[PDB]
Amino acid sequence: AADRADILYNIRQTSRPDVIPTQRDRPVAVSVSLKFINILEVNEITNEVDVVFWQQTTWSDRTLAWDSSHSPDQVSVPISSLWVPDLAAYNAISKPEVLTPQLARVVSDGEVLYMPSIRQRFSCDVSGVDTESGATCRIKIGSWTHHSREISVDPTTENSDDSEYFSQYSRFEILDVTQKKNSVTYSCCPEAYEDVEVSLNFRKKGR
Amino acid sequence: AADRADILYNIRQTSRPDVIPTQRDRPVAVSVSLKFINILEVNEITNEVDVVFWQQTTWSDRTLAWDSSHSPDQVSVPISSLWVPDLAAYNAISKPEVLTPQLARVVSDGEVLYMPSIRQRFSCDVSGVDTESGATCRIKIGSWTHHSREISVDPTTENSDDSEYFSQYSRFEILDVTQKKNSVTYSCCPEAYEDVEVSLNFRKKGRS
Amino acid sequence: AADRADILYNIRQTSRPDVIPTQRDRPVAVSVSLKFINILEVNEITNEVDVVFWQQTTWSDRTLAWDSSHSPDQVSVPISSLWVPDLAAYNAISKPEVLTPQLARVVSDGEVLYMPSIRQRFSCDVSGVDTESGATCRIKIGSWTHHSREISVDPTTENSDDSEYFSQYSRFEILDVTQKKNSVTYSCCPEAYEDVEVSLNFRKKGRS
Amino acid sequence: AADRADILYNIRQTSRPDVIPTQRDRPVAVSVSLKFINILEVNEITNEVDVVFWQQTTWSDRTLAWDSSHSPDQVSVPISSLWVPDLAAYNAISKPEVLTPQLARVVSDGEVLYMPSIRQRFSCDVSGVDTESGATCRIKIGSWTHHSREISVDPTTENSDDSEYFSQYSRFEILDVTQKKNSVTYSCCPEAYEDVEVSLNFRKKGRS
Amino acid sequence: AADRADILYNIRQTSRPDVIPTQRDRPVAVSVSLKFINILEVNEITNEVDVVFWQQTTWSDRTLAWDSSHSPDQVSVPISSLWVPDLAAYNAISKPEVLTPQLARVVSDGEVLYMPSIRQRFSCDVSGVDTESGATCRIKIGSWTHHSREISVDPTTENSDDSEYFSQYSRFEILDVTQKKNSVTYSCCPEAYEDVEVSLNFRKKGRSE
Ligand SMILES: O=[N+]([O-])/N=C1\NCCN1Cc1ccc(Cl)nc1
Ligand SMILES: O=[N+]([O-])/N=C1\NCCN1Cc1ccc(Cl)nc1
Ligand SMILES: O=[N+]([O-])/N=C1\NCCN1Cc1ccc(Cl)nc1
Ligand SMILES: O=[N+]([O-])/N=C1\NCCN1Cc1ccc(Cl)nc1
Ligand SMILES: O=[N+]([O-])/N=C1\NCCN1Cc1ccc(Cl)nc1
Repeated sequence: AADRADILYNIRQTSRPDVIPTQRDRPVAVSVSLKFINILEVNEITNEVDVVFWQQTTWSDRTLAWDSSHSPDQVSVPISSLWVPDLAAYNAISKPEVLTPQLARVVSDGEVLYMPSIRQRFSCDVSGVDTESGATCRIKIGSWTHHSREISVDPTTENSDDSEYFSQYSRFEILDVTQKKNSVTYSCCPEAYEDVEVSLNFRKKGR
Repeated sequence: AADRADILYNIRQTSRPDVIPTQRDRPVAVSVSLKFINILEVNEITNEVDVVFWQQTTWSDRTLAWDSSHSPDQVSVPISSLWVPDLAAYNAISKPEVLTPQLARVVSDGEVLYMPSIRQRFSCDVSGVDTESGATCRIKIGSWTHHSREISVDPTTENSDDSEYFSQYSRFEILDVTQKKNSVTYSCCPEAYEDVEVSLNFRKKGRS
Repeated sequence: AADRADILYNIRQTSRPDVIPTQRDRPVAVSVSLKFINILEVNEITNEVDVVFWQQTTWSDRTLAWDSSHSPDQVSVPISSLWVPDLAAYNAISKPEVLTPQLARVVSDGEVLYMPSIRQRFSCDVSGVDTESGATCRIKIGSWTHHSREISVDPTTENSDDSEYFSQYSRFEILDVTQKKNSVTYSCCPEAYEDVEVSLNFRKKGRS
Repeated sequence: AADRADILYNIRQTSRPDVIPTQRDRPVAVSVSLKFINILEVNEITNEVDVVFWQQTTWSDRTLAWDSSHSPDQVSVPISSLWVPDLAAYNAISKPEVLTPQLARVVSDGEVLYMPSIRQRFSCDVSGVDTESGATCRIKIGSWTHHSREISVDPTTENSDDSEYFSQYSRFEILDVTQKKNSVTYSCCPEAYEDVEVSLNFRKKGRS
Repeated sequence: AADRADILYNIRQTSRPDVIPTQRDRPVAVSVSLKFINILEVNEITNEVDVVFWQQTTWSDRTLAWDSSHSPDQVSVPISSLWVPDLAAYNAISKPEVLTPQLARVVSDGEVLYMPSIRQRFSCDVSGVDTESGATCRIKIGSWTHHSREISVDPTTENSDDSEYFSQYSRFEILDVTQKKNSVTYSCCPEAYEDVEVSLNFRKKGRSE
């Protein structure tokens, strides 16, 4: 028998927040998916947008696993007691603002899920935002210090209303949201850094 | 039998701020209620409001209980010493700005109460704010990671004037406030998250 | 003869920043007095105002007293090492911006003083600020979690220059200040919470 | 011999950040000098200024001294590991914004230097900023909780250009800066607090 | 056996984040380079600019070195677990805002690399921003408390592209960027402080004639 006080106590005795949980030599698989909740500010001249989205993140950590046959197989743990992917938005022009409790969910099998709601300003193409076709703002999010051999980032291609949780009170509306995978190399070093290109096709409303 | 100093020592020895106090296997019953204090900024064009309010939060944590027959049955404790529910306004567009000292009240029977004054910005229906019927802006508050099996949220029952604490110097006024309970499920997972929907009907003040 | 180091060390070893220094079962008599130093942002439309003031607070904790016949009878101690009254401005719409070092003064007889300079925004009656009688903004401050039986606030009694330290460069001027005591209760609970109501009667200085 | 690691380690073990290094009974001698870097915002209507300046502070703490014959005679230390004068700008309307690494310099003789670049807003005379005479904003800096007997402040006795490190891109320019020594006293208590009055005579650079 | 955990563990036991890694007794060589990403607000009247850039910093700390013949030769460590140059922009009017996770890259040969994306506001010459030649904003970055005998800062002047990483959606375009090493002394004290003068020449896009 075991409770939540133990599941956490154990996570503390095993988790290494500062050490990436690289199973064997295989890189840590990190899935990234953004759920656009709102579009607060847009500047058709400076090409900047202020958005609110849930940055759904999922990865795995073996050392945190535990037998949940007689205890819960999931618990909410502060991200501070857990290693977290140093994901970053390459084209963000403001520090990320986390609007929610910074708590992740850990499953008895090492599965970890973190989904904070974030408000952030980005630098992207805002042209055509006031037309029927709308504009497309691409946001590149991927690890900042871990390359392909250490961390890998893949989106979540599937069926889902790109504006399922989008505020109906926004002055904008979402037309389409596609998230593809890609890599980023630099004119210095050979190693590339996997990322996810989230393409946001939105437009201003007009009755 | 003891003093406030002792009471505090035991709490810090038994309390587990990072572990939900799920008595048995049932969810923790958290009550939420919002006492609107002020309505500062409104924008019918962007549908954003800036509101000040007290977030009456109450729940139970039996592990904190102590003998109060001959000792104080109530003490003030830093929330950082107690487990606190991970509530979040769903339509909030700014993190909550706590205006008051982050102190909770704990009773001998383990009942906990925390009522901080908060100033937050929400995204909601502001249309009609300058009309006689006013606008109805709805705010949804509930746990962020704990579903219905772990935390249950319900509004506090207490029929009183909605603008009983509402500043008479605000540019707007409260026509009515109704706090209902609801559940939000996400297309992926069968877990439902309980929340409270506080609908604030307010308008701009006029004259004649 | 004890030095300032031995004095602090003794304070640190006996003071409990999270435990109210209650003697017996009598409330801790806290003194609150505001010294308005400046008045900046003002809006008669939104009924808000930016104000800078010294929140001269004082109370006692006899457990910290020491013999100063041949030693310093006062030291500057970091408020984080001491228990400080959890006071808040009920009608404030921004958290207090403490401009000065967060240091208190502990006196050999257990007396404690804390006088931080603060800039904060308030929602009060700003109407008439541009008239001869000016405007009258009232600020309510008091304990946020401790009720009358645990804490009691009483404004310092002494006729002082209401603008003794007020900035001459401010676009405004103070007509008069009245610090009256007051009590507040809620339609939920019996216990009351004492507070101080400071009435700042100020007006905009006329160039003619 | 002893490398930097040893010196820095020794300081961290003997530093008493909350106790004033008062040699004997004579107060701690603190020297302050403001080296203006820029004038960003100025409002003659509200008498406010936003400026950037290097607040050079100098004092001694013999306890930190060491033998630097065959070792480093100066090391950089975080001001958090050391005691620091609780200086305040009596007429500031915003808390100081330290823009530079909060590191100090500790010389082997126990001399401590702390020169942080700060941006802060003040409430002073701006009238004339647009004339050939220019405006004369006066800034009072001094200890906030230590009086003459515990802490003394004196401007660095020197004669250097008042615009040496002033930005050439600023819309304004400095006519002259005088750093006079002064003191303050409050109607209640006999103690006096030593300060420094920095008078900044500046004006807007005309279109020529 | 030595995985990432150990590499980090030992780094925490032999690393003093507040003690500058002065090998022998010579000064620490810090290489500073800026990679401009975007130019936001620009006020020609007040002469101020909001810029975004990656501050590529590189130096060596031997107390961190380790054998990498049969183990990882690189890891990511929080900058708080190690020593970092106290660089500062002398003409900054706002504290640096770090947008990206604050982690450094540590190689087994003691080599340390820190490249944070920073958003900072500066006071410089903005005149001519809306002209063909454009404006030239100079940003001075160097150590704040370590003089030339303790820290030497030299830019990594390598034949690269200046607007290589600059956002294409910015209202401005980079005409040229030059990073010249320099020193700053004061009419009070003998010590000289090394720095890097980064001159950014830019102008508004889409002008006429
Ligand atoms: O499954 N979901 O879509 N969940 C979800 N969307 C918004 C909030 N939320 C609950 C949740 C679930 C797990 C974690 Cl780590 N955080 C939050
Ligand atoms: O409405 N109330 O019941 N109480 C209340 N409103 C403002 C201050 N206050 C007292 C109080 C009591 C307990 C706690 Cl944890 N916080 C606040
Ligand atoms: O009015 N006073 O008596 N004192 C006073 N006003 C502003 C600063 N000051 C000195 C002081 C005295 C005591 C404490 Cl705890 N802090 C500061
Ligand atoms: O003497 N100075 O003017 N020094 C100086 N001006 C700008 C930077 N700098 C170096 C310095 C040296 C020592 C300390 Cl504690 N702080 C800063
Ligand atoms: O330009 N680069 O060489 N590298 C680079 N640009 C953006 C991210 N990145 C990789 C990186 C590598 C090492 C560190 Cl400490 N930070 C970042």
